[PDB]
Formats: sequence, C-alpha cells, structure tokens
Amino acid sequence: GRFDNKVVVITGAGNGMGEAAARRFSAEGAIVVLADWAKEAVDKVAASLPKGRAMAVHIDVSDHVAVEKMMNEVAEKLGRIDVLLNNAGVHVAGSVLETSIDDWRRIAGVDIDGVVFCSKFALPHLLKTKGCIVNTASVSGLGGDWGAAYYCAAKGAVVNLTRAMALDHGGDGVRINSVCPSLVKTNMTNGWPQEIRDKFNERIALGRAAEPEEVAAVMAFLASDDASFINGANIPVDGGATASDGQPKIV
Amino acid sequence: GRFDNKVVVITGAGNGMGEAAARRFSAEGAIVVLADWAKEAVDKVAASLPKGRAMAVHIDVSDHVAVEKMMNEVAEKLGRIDVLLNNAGVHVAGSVLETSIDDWRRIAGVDIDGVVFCSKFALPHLLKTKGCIVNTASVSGLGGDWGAAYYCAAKGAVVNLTRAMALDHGGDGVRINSVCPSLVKTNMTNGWPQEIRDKFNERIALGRAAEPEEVAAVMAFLASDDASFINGANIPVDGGATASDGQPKIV
Amino acid sequence: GRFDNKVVVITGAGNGMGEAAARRFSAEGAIVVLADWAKEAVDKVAASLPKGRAMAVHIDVSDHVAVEKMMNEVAEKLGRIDVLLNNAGVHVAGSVLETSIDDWRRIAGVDIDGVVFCSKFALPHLLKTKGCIVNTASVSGLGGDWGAAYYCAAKGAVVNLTRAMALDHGGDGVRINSVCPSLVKTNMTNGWPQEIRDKFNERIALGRAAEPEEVAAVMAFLASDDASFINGANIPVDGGATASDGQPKIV
Amino acid sequence: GRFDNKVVVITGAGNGMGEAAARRFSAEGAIVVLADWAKEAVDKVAASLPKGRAMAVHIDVSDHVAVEKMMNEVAEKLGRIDVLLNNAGVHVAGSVLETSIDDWRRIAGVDIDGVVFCSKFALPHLLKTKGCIVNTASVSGLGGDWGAAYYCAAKGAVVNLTRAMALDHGGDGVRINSVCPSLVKTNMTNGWPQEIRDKFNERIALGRAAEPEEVAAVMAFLASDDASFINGANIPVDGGATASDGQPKIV
Ligand SMILES: NC(=O)c1ccc[n+]([C@@H]2O[C@H](COP(=O)([O-])OP(=O)(O)OC[C@H]3O[C@@H](n4cnc5c(N)ncnc54)[C@H](O)[C@@H]3O)[C@@H](O)[C@H]2O)c1
Ligand SMILES: NC(=O)c1ccc[n+]([C@@H]2O[C@H](COP(=O)([O-])OP(=O)(O)OC[C@H]3O[C@@H](n4cnc5c(N)ncnc54)[C@H](O)[C@@H]3O)[C@@H](O)[C@H]2O)c1
Ligand SMILES: NC(=O)c1ccc[n+]([C@@H]2O[C@H](COP(=O)([O-])OP(=O)(O)OC[C@H]3O[C@@H](n4cnc5c(N)ncnc54)[C@H](O)[C@@H]3O)[C@@H](O)[C@H]2O)c1
Ligand SMILES: NC(=O)c1ccc[n+]([C@@H]2O[C@H](COP(=O)([O-])OP(=O)(O)OC[C@H]3O[C@@H](n4cnc5c(N)ncnc54)[C@H](O)[C@@H]3O)[C@@H](O)[C@H]2O)c1
Ligand SMILES: Nc1ncnc2c1ncn2[C@@H]1O[C@H](COP(=O)(O)OP(=O)(O)O)[C@@H](O)[C@H]1O
Ligand SMILES: Nc1ncnc2c1ncn2[C@@H]1O[C@H](COP(=O)(O)OP(=O)(O)O)[C@@H](O)[C@H]1O
Repeated sequence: GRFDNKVVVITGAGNGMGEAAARRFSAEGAIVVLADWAKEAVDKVAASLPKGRAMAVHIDVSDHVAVEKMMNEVAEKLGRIDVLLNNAGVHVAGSVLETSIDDWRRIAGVDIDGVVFCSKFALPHLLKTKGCIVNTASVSGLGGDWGAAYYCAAKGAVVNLTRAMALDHGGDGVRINSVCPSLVKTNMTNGWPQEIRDKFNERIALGRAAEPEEVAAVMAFLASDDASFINGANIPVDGGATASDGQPKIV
Repeated sequence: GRFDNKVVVITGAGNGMGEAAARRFSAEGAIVVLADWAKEAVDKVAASLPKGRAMAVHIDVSDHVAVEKMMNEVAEKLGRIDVLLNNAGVHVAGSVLETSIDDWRRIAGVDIDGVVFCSKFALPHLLKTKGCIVNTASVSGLGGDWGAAYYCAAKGAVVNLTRAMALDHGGDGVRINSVCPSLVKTNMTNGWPQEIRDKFNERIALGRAAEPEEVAAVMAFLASDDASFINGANIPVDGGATASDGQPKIV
Repeated sequence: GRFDNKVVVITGAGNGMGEAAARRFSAEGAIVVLADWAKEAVDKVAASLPKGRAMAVHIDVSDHVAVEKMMNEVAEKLGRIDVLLNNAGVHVAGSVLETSIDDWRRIAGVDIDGVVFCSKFALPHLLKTKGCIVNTASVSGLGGDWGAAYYCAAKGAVVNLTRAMALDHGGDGVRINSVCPSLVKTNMTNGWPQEIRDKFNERIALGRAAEPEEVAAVMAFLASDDASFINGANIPVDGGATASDGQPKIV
Repeated sequence: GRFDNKVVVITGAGNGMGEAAARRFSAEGAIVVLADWAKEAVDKVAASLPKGRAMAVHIDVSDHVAVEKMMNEVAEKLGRIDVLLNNAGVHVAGSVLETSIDDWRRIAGVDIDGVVFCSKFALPHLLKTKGCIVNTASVSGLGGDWGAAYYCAAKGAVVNLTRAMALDHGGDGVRINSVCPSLVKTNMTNGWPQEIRDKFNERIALGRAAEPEEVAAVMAFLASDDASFINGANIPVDGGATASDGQPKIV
C-alpha cells in the first residue's frame, strides 16, 4: 500500500508507459487520473481498475487554459493531488533540414509546454500534500540522437526544467525528478525491422528493450518515501545506453 | 586574419557578448551581419566597424518569416554564410509560480525558437562553406538555477539541440557547438543585486564575473580551424561554476 | 521480503550508511556479510541482527589478498553472492598542496582499490546469481569540491568504473550502479563545522543533510527487481546538489 | 608569439599528441621540456626544434620523488614553469575479469598518480607565473567503454581531479582544464582492421579520427589568454562522440 489514497495524475496515460504507470500506482492503492488526448485506451485502462479508484479525462497538455482547469477540477473533486506523472509525448523523425516549423511547434507544444503547464498548475496542489512530479524525459534529453533534432531540444528542455523546478520547490517539500528511458517495447517498436532492433540491443548493455513496467517501477520508486532525498535527478532507465562515451563496442 | 572575408551572422549583436563577438570577428577580418531588435544599439555597433565590412539587420529572431528572409538576403548580397552565432537572448527571473505564460512565450520564442529558426535557415548556406554554428547557451542550460525556471528549460533545449544538430551535420562538414557562460558583465545582469554578485564570486573559483570579451574569445576559437575536431560540445566559460558538484567549500 | 535468502556483501558495514544498509537488507530477509576494519563496530552491528543471518568479516578492503579470500570464503560457506555494496570509504580534506603522498595512498587504496578489488573478486559469484553491484560514490565523484582533491579523484574513478563495468557485465545479467550522496549524517562528516553545514542547507534544495537510511533506501532499490532496467547509472542522492549549475540563487 | 618565452613541461611528450603539442607550443615561442620514460622520440623532437628552446628529459611519472625533483630542477634551470601538459598514458584492454591486479597497478600508476604527482609538484611554480595545467584525459574519462574497465576508472579520476584542482587553484590564478580526445591517428590505430576504424567513423559524427595536431590545438587554446575564463573544463575533442546519448545511428 505504498500510495494508499494518494491522487496520481498521469498525462499521456494512454501510451505503454502511461498504462503501466496507472496499473503499478493502482496496485499500490493510488487513486489514478488517466489524462490523455485520446479516449479509448485510458477509458479501457480506467474500466479495468477498481471502481471509484480510477477516472479517465480528455486533455490537450499544449493548452494552458485547459490544463489549469483540469488541475483545479481534480483537486476540487478528489480533494488533493499527491503525484504528477508528465508522460504525454510526441516524436518526429529527422534533422532540422527534414522537419518543418510545424513539426517544431508540435514537439514544443506537447513535450515542453505540456511539462511546463501541467507542473505550473499542479504545483499549488502538490505544495499542500508535499507531493512530487515525475517527468517522462528520455535519454534523448540527456544527449543527442541522429535524426531527431526537435525531439532532442524538447527533451533537453524537460531534463533541465526538472533540475530548475527541483531547486525552486524541493525546499517546500515537493521533489521533482524524471525518468530517461531508451528503447521501450511498444507495438511501434515490436514492428521495427530486426536490423534496427539489433543496433539498439548492441548499444544497450542489457541487450534488450525495456518493458514499460520496468520504467513505471522507477516512476513509482521516485514518487515513494524511499526517494525522500532524490530531487532534481534525471534517472537513466536505459540498460546502460547513456553510460557509454559513444565509442563503438569492439568485442 | 583568422576570419578574412568570412561572413559571420551574429544575433543579439547590438550589446554585450554579441557586440564583443562582432568587434573580435571584425578585427580578425570577418564581414559581420549584426542582427538585433534594438535598432539604435545595433546601428551604432555596425557604424563603428570598417565601412563595407558590417551590415545591421533589424530583426526579432523569434519570427521565422523574418529569419528565413534575412538568411536568404545575406546569402544573395554577400554570396555566402560561414559562421552563425545564435547569441540573442532574454532572461526572466522566478519559479514557474512567479512567472506568467506570457513570460514563458517570451523566453521560449527568443531563447529556443530563435536558435532553432536561425540554425535551420542558415544551415543550407553553411553546408556550402563547410561553416559552423556557435550557440550562446548558459551554465543555466547545463544545470538548474533557483528562480529562472523558464530560462533554464530554454537553455536546456539549446544545449541538447547543439548535440543533436552536431550529430546530424558534422559528417557534412558543419560543426555545431555552444558556449555556456556563467555571470558575464552585460545589460542582462546589470540589475542583479550586490549580495547575489558577491555569492557569484564564491561559486566561481576565478572569483569574478566574466568580461564579454572573454566569452567572445571562445566563440572565435570554436569558429576557428583550431576547433576542427570539436563538434557537439557545450563549452563551459564559467571560471569553474559547473566543475563543482554544487557543495559549498569543504575547507 | 524483497531480499529473502539473498547474500548481500556490505563493505564499511560497521557504521553510517553501510550499517543502515545492513539493517535495511536484513529487515528485507537478506543474509548479510558485514565487512569492516573497525572490528568492534562491525561485530556490534552483526550481533544486533537475526542469529544465523549475519556474519562479520574483519577486513581492510585495500588488501586484494584479503578481499579475494573473503569473496571465495563467503561463496563456499553461504553458497552464493547476490549483492555487493562497495560502501567502505575514508575522506581527507584539502587541496593537493595541503595533503601528503601518504594521504593520497590512503584515499586511493580504500576509495578506488577497494572498489576495484571487491568488484573483481565478487563478479564470478554475481554472474552465477545474476546479482548486482551498488558502489557508494559521492556527488564528490560527479563533480569537484574545494579542498578534497584526492577524494574527488578517487570518487571520480568510482563513478566512471561504475559505467564501464555496467557495459562489460550487464549483458551477462549483472547490473552495476552507484549512489552519489551529498552531506549525510555520519562519522565521516560529524567533525565538519557549523558554518559549512549551514552552507550545505543552502546548496541542497531540500535544506537538510541526509539520514543514512535515506541513502540505504536507494541502495536497496538499485539491488531490487524494480531497478531491472537501471544499469551503469550514478544516482544522485543529494536533495538537488548536482541538479544546480553551481550558481547561487538567482532570486 | 602566443607563448613567447613561456616554459611548457609536457609529460608523455614522446607520443603523437605529445610531439604535436611540443611543435605547436614551440612554433608559438615556448621553451618546451619534453619529458617521457623513453629517450629516442623526445630526443629526436627536441633536436628538430630551435637550439636553446627545447630539452628532452627522462621521467617515470609514477615516481613522486623523481617527479618532485624534475619540477624543481626545471624551475631552477629555466627560472619558471608556465604550462604543464599531463600527457603521459598507458592503455590496457579488457573487463576487470580479463585484466590483472598488476594491470590495474600499471594504469593507476601512470594515468592517475602521474597527473596527481606532476600537478602537485608543478603547482608551486605555476602559482608564481599564474600558469595553467592541461590534463590529457579521454572520452573514456567522460563515459564508459566496453573492455577498458581500469582505463575508464583512471581517466574518470583525471576528469574529476581536473574539476577539483580547478576549484582549489583557479582563484590563485592557475587554471586547470583537460582535453578528452576520442580516436586519434597514430600507427597503433592506422594499423587497426578496417572493420574497427569503420565502427569509430560511424560513432564519430565528423566520420574520421582526429589528427594529433587537432588535439594539440585545443591544448594550446586552453593554455592561451583567450581561455582566461575557462577553468575546470573537460573539453571533448571527439568530433561529436560524447554528444550522443548512446543510441545507434539509424540512417
Ligand atoms: N550576461 C550573462 O551573465 C549571461 C550568462 C549566460 C548566458 N547569457 C546569454 O548570453 C546571450 C547574450 O546576452 P548578453 O548577456 O550579452 O545580454 P545583452 O542584453 O548585453 O545582449 C543581448 C542582445 O540580444 C538582443 N536580443 C534579445 N532578444 C532578441 C530578439 N528576439 N531578436 C533580436 N535580438 C534580440 C538584445 O537586444 C541585446 O542586444 C543570451 O543568449 C544570454 O541568455 C548571458
Ligand atoms: N519587440 C521589440 O521590438 C523589442 C522588445 C524589447 C526591446 N527591444 C529594443 O531594445 C531597445 C531597448 O528597449 P528596452 O525596453 O529593452 O530597453 P531598456 O530601456 O530596458 O534598456 C535595455 C538595457 O540597456 C541598459 N542601458 C541603459 N542605458 C544604456 C546605455 N547608455 N548603454 C548601454 N546599455 C544601456 C539598461 O540598464 C538595460 O539593461 C530598443 O531599441 C527596443 O526597440 C525590441
Ligand atoms: N557522510 C557523507 O556525507 C558522505 C557523502 C558522500 C559519500 N560518502 C561515502 O559513503 C561511504 C560510507 O561512509 P559513511 O559516511 O557511512 O562513513 P562512516 O565513517 O559512517 O562509515 C564508513 C565505514 O567504512 C569503514 N571503512 C573505511 N575504510 C575501510 C577499509 N579500508 N576497509 C574496511 N572498512 C573500511 C569504516 O571503518 C566505517 O565503518 C564512503 O565511501 C564515503 O566516501 C559519505
Ligand atoms: N588500519 C586499520 O586497521 C584501521 C585504520 C583506521 C581505523 N580502523 C578501525 O576503526 C575503529 C576506530 O578507529 P579510529 O582511529 O578510526 O576511530 P576514532 O576514534 O577516530 O573514531 C572514528 C569515528 O567514530 C566517531 N565516534 C566516536 N565515538 C563513537 C561512538 N560511541 N559511536 C559511534 N561513533 C563514534 C568519531 O567521532 C569518529 O568520527 C577501530 O576499530 C580501528 O581498528 C582500522
Ligand atoms: N496534446 C496532447 N495532450 C495530451 N496528451 C497528448 C497530447 N499529444 C499526445 N498525447 C499523448 O501522449 C501519449 C504518448 O504519446 P506517444 O509517445 O506518441 O505514445 P505512443 O508512441 O505509444 O503512441 C499518448 O497517449 C498521446 O495520446
Ligand atoms: N611511467 C611513465 N613515465 C613517463 N612517461 C610515461 C610513463 N609510462 C608511459 N609514458 C609515456 O606516455 C606516453 C603516452 O603513452 P601511450 O598512450 O602508450 O602512447 P602511444 O600509444 O603513442 O605508445 C608515451 O610517450 C609513453 O612513453
């Protein structure tokens, strides 16, 4: 019962890590708000969890007015917010020469503005509960990739905003951390050519992709009392990916 | 002259480190495009430099339409672009709880969008000259501050965009690097109280604020042949600030 | 019990975070080997734990002959090794100009050699259990201090040895990670003056020193199944210390 | 004449980067001490440089008594030391399971003790000239490699000792920085199988190995007045290697 009666708001709750986060927190006694643009996935997850202990909601995290209303209505209806998981995301592939101003606006709106807005509007509620924030960043926020320029800029914004907010609020009893996953098994990635999955298994020392549960576990730890002295941290959940200096594996 | 007949585009060239960069590159033979939204300031710097070797451009770098036009106009008139200094920036002080959505739009528009747009629209021209980009990020992009949340997110994006674009374009002969200053003596920090400045002399092991010329020296180095194997680097120009683990002096 | 019948070897187990780790793992069902060169201290901790579930080993971990023997003796008697906590450490204060070659030999022998030897001689046993290593490094290994030069070099080695061994062994089912505390309330720092401790409450955003139990909590997490995809990570347990760019508070 | 009449002591002066460093500094007016275990290479380089402006000397940098005598004799004979280049090195290949205690002693003696000892004994001389230190670290000190455990520990010690010493001495006017090269063209590496050199050209965005001159250039910059505000920095000279989060290049 690590999260007994704690109110956990999950943005991007309809993706693999979002759903694994929702089930892990629920299993540990949390009341879970599954917030997402899309309705089907979060409605199905919410319906699968204990009645009265899960609600699905529509949100555009790129919309600060909608975000502010969502955060106040959750606090009004459930009386508290204890945990924010900023798990919404969009990915676009390409260099800045292969990706449009529009692509940049899309990445920035969800991957940066979403973290800024949901953290700003949850914080007054988190300050009352001495709750915490866990951002879903990425190894792509700790270092660059080939062919994901906008994505790397945005997750780099999330990684450093995590540090800055942690300094601003940690002394008022609200810890702010991120998880920085590498390759996570979804149907997107299960479908990838074998040649591509092999290149990931070579660069990742554990030699496999993460299960979404393996990332949700770290999110749950970082929201737990055991993480009482972890603040402003960007935890690589990457089987060793970012532990390399970038030099090739030779035997 | 290290920069003899090289076209150097410098955003935020009307003041501080941009101005110091304009004088240093001009002294070393560069033709300098001075871009700024402070029309009088940038006109004065432009006019102070050798006739026919400097042109002022009145531009808000947050405007992708204006930026695209400037980069193509410069290329047409001067026949080339060798160096982009993404130096234009604005600061705002406070946590996300003390700074408005409008403060965020101002920070993100100049400090992220301006870097993204100027990089994107210069790059086709830099690919022809095998030129380079030097972003002015900040130590505020390599880690967090207390009370500059939006600025830290923005410079966070600049730091990781520097890495990603370096991976994308280095193989095509275009190096992308940043300088990451700590306290520099400019209009951006001239209002900051004495007790904060005194704490900077403690946290910076060199025991003083930087002169703008000291950062312009590193921008010139990073645009030089001597930096031919430096790519995707965020060079701290901070007198040791980021070298510290954040702990106070042990003795 | 998360660690039911797991053999956990803990260096520096007679005091501070090693002791707290011994109690936490023991509480969670571990059989604990308590290694220390403080024979009375480690005997007292060992004797305080459940009978037949703890053994004290009087060892100087800087001694590769003694370390090789302990690791093989433990494996013989207990039939397995599941977890190594490389926690033993000594501190010395000063620049290289104020600390002797003998100070360096003491720092390097315990703080680097001891980690290297214990890791090397445990690893054949951890490969059989698909166990893990948790190094106790320091924020003093992720960046510099004023006046702990030798200690910073040593913890520097621990941090990057953690990354390299993670790449070497993660694919064989052995995860290698560190915890990087800042100020923790132990014998190592109990002599440090009040003015320095007060500065720590400023530089640590949580505004307090860590309890040893708060670091032992993260060691237990990193040795747990919930850390199944964390490998080669240097987890800061520093209340935000390393999240800062080193600058003093901006407001 | 950037280094006119400045006394530059280069350890490891007989290797590719050592010789390129010696020629670059000499070209800029330096008086160069070429210090190395081996005699032939440094004698030949010294004999090739202006008479009265270069001397070759034997040193074991693993020997603190010999190092201390060398530093005092250079200061006695030439009257000053302005620059230390800590460029001595030994590499060993393998995990900790493939490399002996002896291998560790060899790596630690030259790659750590050499930097500690030469910096300790030069410093009193550098404090009189407000000179500087440039450590030859490695990307292998900024992150791990597969199959170089001891090497990664040692260069990780050099990277963090650089930070610590920079904090200790930068306020007394002695800046301390490192260069962190990746693959550098030598005959060792020119001879490598094409399959291995291809894997380096893939991970390095510039798509090639560094010339030793490209690393020497960065050493010369970091010792120059242009680097007046760079202190405690570990400059990647790696064509982008460490700019990657470790994820594979996919197209
Ligand atoms: N001063 C410091 O201590 C410090 C520290 C770290 C980094 N920086 C960065 O250094 C860069 C230069 O700032 P500075 O300290 O020289 O300040 P400054 O005020 O002296 O100069 C900044 C210049 O940028 C221009 N500018 C701002 N927004 C613009 C826009 N939208 N379009 C065009 N021009 C614009 C301003 O008019 C001004 O001339 C910024 O990116 C800043 O964030 C400053
Ligand atoms: N949207 C825009 O077009 C826009 C927005 C911001 C500012 N600007 C331009 O910036 C310029 C200044 O406007 P502002 O409101 O930012 O300015 P301001 O009056 O706030 O002054 C800007 C900075 O200059 C410093 N300063 C004052 N006197 C100075 C002097 N003699 N020399 C150098 N620095 C001096 C101030 O202390 C301050 O740090 C104008 O040209 C304005 O058009 C453009
Ligand atoms: N206390 C802090 O603020 C702090 C901060 C960061 C990291 N650390 C690290 O935490 C670890 C634990 O230290 P602590 O703070 O719990 O101190 P402590 O003094 O409470 O415990 C350290 C223990 O290690 C033992 N030890 C030392 N050298 C040994 C050797 N050669 N062989 C065997 N045992 C040996 C000591 O006898 C002692 O029991 C160390 O590696 C230390 O560097 C301490
Ligand atoms: N070469 C070796 O074998 C070696 C070297 C160092 C110490 N040790 C062992 O460490 C132990 C202590 O020796 P030392 O000289 O390091 O000790 P010490 O007298 O310096 O005390 C060690 C630490 O314990 C603290 N302390 C004092 N009273 C305490 C108490 N009642 N409970 C808990 N902590 C207390 C002290 O303030 C100090 O921080 C001995 O068992 C000694 O054999 C081993
Ligand atoms: N504007 C938005 N507001 C709220 N949630 C959003 C928004 N944009 C994307 N999301 C959600 O973020 C989650 C993560 O997106 P993504 O990383 O693309 O997941 P997946 O790869 O599994 O499709 C999704 O559930 C998606 O619907
Ligand atoms: N104990 C030592 N004292 C002084 N110089 C040393 C010592 N050990 C190695 N060196 C020198 O360090 C330099 C760099 O070594 P290394 O990296 O192996 O160079 P290379 O790969 O070109 O042979 C060499 O010139 C070598 O002789």
